[PDB]
Amino acid sequence: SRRWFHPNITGVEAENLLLTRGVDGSFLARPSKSNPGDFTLSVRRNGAVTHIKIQNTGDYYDLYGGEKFATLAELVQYYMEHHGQLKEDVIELKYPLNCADPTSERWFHGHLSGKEAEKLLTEKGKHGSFLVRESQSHPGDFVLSVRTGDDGKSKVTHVMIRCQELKYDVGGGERFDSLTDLVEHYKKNPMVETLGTVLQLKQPLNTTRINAAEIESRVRELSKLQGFWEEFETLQQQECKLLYSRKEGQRQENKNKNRYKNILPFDHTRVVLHDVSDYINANIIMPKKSYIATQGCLQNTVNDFWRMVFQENSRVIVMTTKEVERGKSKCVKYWPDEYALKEYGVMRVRNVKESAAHDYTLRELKLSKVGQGNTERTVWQYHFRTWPDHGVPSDPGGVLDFLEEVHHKQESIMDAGPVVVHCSAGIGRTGTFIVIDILIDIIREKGVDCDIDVPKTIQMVRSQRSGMVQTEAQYRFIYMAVQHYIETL
Ligand SMILES: CNc1nccc(-c2n[nH]c3nc(N4CCC(C)(N)CC4)cnc23)c1Cl
Repeated sequence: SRRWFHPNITGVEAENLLLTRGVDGSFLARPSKSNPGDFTLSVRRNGAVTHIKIQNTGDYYDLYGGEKFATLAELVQYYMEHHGQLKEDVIELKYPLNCADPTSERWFHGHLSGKEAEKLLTEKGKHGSFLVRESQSHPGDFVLSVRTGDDGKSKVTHVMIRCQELKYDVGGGERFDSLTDLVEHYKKNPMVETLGTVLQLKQPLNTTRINAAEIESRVRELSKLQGFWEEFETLQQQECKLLYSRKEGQRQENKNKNRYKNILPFDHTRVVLHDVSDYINANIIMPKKSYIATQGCLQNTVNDFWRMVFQENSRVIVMTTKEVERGKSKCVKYWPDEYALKEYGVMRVRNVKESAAHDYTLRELKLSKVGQGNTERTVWQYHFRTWPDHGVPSDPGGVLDFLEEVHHKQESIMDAGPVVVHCSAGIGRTGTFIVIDILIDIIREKGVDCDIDVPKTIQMVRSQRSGMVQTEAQYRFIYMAVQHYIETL
């Protein structure tokens, strides 16, 4: 899984790999370095190699000649099960050509010595924490460092790993074709010492958890000329662990309720409407405040959108897109104009006051249900619009003040359900906004000197909706937004 993505190969290496070590049906994926958010799917057909462009400007993964997907792993999974949709006709993805690069692995710390490794395993480590580093004594070899224990009840065991003719081994037994093949093997049947102890490989040693106080120094680490690219691409490697089922969105009854038919909510965290149809392209996101991540409203799902807002007792909506961007509708206008009142099915919305601002426009909406009348509750709709059509803003100030205002409006309503956040697909800007809000709330309550782990938080959010935080630029922005937020204290 995920072994088919080669992060450090050129277009020349790609075709040479598929023609020397691949057969008709072999494929790989590589980051196109001409555009900053574009990838290439190279497949072997009839002895030649074709290249399909995959572009991601922050909203989704746009496979030209195909469909739009939340992750690269979900894209490849879709076509390995649905042979007959990737056409030039018919491009079959049969055999993934695995990569031997251990760069995107969580346990691999290339330029790391042995004495720094022990201090990390002893301070931040626990039982089963391991890492692999490049050897200082034998150039080309490696070292496996494990911590086993519960004063002397713990220790750190070193295991030499030497590379002989493009194959790796621990000095005996089997010789593996790559470090990850070796690590995955002893993660399954761990080594046993002479006197009993077993080198259990549980979790990789945590590198990314930092103290929120000294975040400006950590950005200096990831930004010198990359560290930011390493940390983000390693996170992307773990998306194959999140291929949860999405059957409810795939049903025939619900195909037209999705803006993009392959960007679907997870079944186990989807918002279920129980009052009748139950489907809406939305997921509940949990970090004492929760969020709802959803697509932009379709003209045929606006009534379902307000059914969700009423059911979940939401009082704050965060919209981070325009209704149309470039040329197509990213969202349908689902609110009445100022001083007007509209009916959306059994739900009734009045626009009481539009309060325009620097970076956004605040709309005070009165949501109610037809009939009894006293169901009226105020829903504050925050509409961000100083967001570029491509990339991220240069300064996080407009987003940071926007979140501070949303946070107080949510906290002043001690009865509110989740905070509805949406854009176009509901994974790109919606992911960046929710992650920043989750991280700031930690700094908000526990103050500074607290622990912050950005990729761990993104991976948790990604377990609840496919492909939260789309691009490295958004990943850069989250670090920049938290850095800017701690320096303003
Ligand atoms: C459940 N998932 C999950 N929990 C916590 C963290 C991460 C993570 N994301 N990115 C990461 N990068 C790390 N380092 C930098 C790149 C390197 C030198 N190649 C290896 C060490 C270490 N951890 C991560 C992930 Cl995935």
